[PDB]
This record gives sequence, structure tokens and C-alpha cells, in this order.
Amino acid sequence: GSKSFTCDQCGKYFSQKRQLKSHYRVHTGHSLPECSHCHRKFMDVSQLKKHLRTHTGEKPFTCEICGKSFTAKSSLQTHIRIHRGEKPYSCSICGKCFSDSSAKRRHCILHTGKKPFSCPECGLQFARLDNLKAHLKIHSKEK
DNA sequence: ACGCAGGTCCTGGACGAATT
DNA sequence: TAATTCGTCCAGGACCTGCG
Ligand SMILES: [Zn+2]
Ligand SMILES: [Zn+2]
Ligand SMILES: [Zn+2]
Ligand SMILES: [Zn+2]
Ligand SMILES: [Zn+2]
Repeated sequence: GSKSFTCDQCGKYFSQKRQLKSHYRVHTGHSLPECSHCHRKFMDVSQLKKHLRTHTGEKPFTCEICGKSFTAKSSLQTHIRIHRGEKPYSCSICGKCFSDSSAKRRHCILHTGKKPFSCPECGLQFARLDNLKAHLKIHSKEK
């Protein structure tokens, strides 16, 4: 089971050169599954079929409680926790709990105090990019 | 006023599982 | 078994919203 072919990008081992070339597509994108609409590339054909719904607006995962539909089954699973009051994600620092995992991750950054987004007009610094974008509307409306 | 931050759901890379 | 395809988790983000 010796493997002598290595990828110079991630270091993974392969027994045949043909296996290394097939893997190397993950770094170059060459010959990866390509969407016929936008020509962006994905790691396998299943991820491509998933992305295909972004062009059709199909939402095949419907909540049986409220009737709303979602593009991904994981999104429906996260949404169902709202109905059930299930908040398994908690900030270890202050104890605030969330049903949404990204809401928890986003909140925990506030304990660091980092504000890496600075308004190019007035210099006001924000912890989040979406709040900086909304702040810049104030300058556009001022003009 | 508007800065703050939580609510919500879309997007796709990661990676083991299932299928071919 | 190896290659391919699938299911799923997860990270990141956009848009929305009311509070102080
Ligand atoms: Zn590699
Ligand atoms: Zn596309
Ligand atoms: Zn619902
Ligand atoms: Zn906290
Ligand atoms: Zn500004």
C-alpha cells in the first residue's frame, strides 16, 4: 500500500499519478463539474445539482408547521428549532443561547471587540460588514 | 437618529457515507 | 475496492428588524 505521489498544495498521498491528477482538480478547478448557466465550478456533481436550485428558485424542503420552504434540508432543520424553542448553541463567555449556530458564532466575536470594517467617508468602525453597508446609506442619502 | 445586535435563511466548501 | 455521487455539517454571509 505504498504511496509515492504527493500533492504540492495540500500534501495528500496517492498510489498512482492518475489519482494525483484527478485530486489536483480541487485546487485548479480544471475539469470540475461546471454549471451550464453561470459556469462556476463545484467539487462534485451533487454539489452542482444543489447549486442548480439557485437559478430556479426551487425550495424542496417545506416546514410542516408553518408551510415555509427552504433551499436546503439543513436550513429547514435549523428553522424547525425556532418553532420548538430549541437553543442548543450558547456563548461560553456570557451564556447567551441561540437556535442558530451562525448567530452564536457571530455573537461570540463581540467579546473580542474587533471592528475591522471602517467607513471610508467618516472613519466610523464596525464589527460587521452588513452594518457598515447600512451606515453608508446615510452618506448617500446626505448627498 | 442611528449604532447595536439578534432573527432568519441562503450558499457552498468540507468530509464521511452511500452508491456505482 | 476504487471512483463517483450523496447526505450532512458547518462556516460565512446578506437582508431584515426593533431596541436604546
Ligand atoms: Zn491537494
Ligand atoms: Zn450556476
Ligand atoms: Zn416553520
Ligand atoms: Zn457572549
Ligand atoms: Zn460614515
